[PDB]
Amino acid sequence: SVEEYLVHALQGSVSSGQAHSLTSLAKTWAARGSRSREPSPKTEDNEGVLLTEKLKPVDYEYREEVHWATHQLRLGRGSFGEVHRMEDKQTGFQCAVKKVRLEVFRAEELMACAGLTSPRIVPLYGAVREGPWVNIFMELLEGGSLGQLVKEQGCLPEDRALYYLGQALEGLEYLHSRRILHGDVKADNVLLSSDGSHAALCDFGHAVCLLTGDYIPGTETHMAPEVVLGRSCDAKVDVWSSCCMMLHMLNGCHPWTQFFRGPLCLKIASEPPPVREIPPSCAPLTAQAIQEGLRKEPIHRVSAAELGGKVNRALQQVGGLKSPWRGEYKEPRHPP
Ligand SMILES: COc1cc(C(=O)NC2CCOCC2)ccc1Nc1nccc(-c2cnc3c(c2)[C@@](C)(CO)CN3)n1
Repeated sequence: SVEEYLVHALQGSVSSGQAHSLTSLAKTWAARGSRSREPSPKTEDNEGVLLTEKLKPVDYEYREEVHWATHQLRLGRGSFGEVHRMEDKQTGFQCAVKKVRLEVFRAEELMACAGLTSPRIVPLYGAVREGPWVNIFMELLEGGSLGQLVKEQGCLPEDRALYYLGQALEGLEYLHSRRILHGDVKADNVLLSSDGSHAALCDFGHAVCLLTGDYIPGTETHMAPEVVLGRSCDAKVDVWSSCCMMLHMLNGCHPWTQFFRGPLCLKIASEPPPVREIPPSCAPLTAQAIQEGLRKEPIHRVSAAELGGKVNRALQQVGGLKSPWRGEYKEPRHPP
């Protein structure tokens, strides 16, 4: 009766509003893309909610080509849609737009980040639907992804690795305390500011709003053992995946991939945690932090807050962030 009337009032219109309005409407989109395809009307449905004065609807409409447009080439591929730079034609403000087909759209894409006030989570500017297309609007982060920095740099020095992992665990701590599982923590889903000083989580395509059995695992190399074994999953899956991302930043390669072929699910269930992939040259507190994040039993695995403390303390132990922003190529680990 509360959500039922809110969505009835919001449907068929683009409005300026709050997170709860967008979130409520997003659930009806997730359900629509489950239904069988219908014949399209003359004028497409246009509905949704903009959360910033930077993106202004015009007579309750916000349509691509008319009110805003993408310019230049794509920022990349998210789990469920391509991402572009866009500009509101009225206000001139630029942002990022992810374009998701309705039949692959999960409301958790917006529920996980709508109205969250963390510097470690990419701000959501709103989302608008044009018939079978959901446009998700977010703050533009000029530095690109951590995943792209690792490809370009080969791998990162320990202090830079620790610094970004630290900022990611602050993000994960904020989410976990609000019963949100990210579900795809990897370097590709961390974005950097232009000076490389700020990191923020993006792409909540795999998010669940909580223990659960509905978790769609992302990248097989970053999956926690409890996921593979088809067991109950909590926030700890994100802690495991964050330490897989750490191994990736230090080594320049995903864990497992340089030692095993075929589907890795079996190997992740059967093998010891990939603690052997920890560089011998790493500081003791660094190795201890990754070891406690890569415990196979989730109950014994440290929390995002706990790993965050250890990682902050590991960064102090190596002298803090000294390494330069976009330094010289560092050769990734060779296969054996
Ligand atoms: C200038 O800004 C950006 C530049 C670049 C960039 O240089 N790309 C080059 C890299 C080399 O190949 C060609 C393209 C990337 C992101 C930017 N900013 C940005 N800002 C907000 C959100 C998002 C975003 C949201 N959800 C995402 C992603 C990104 C994915 C695709 C990131 O992997 C995954 N899901 N991204």
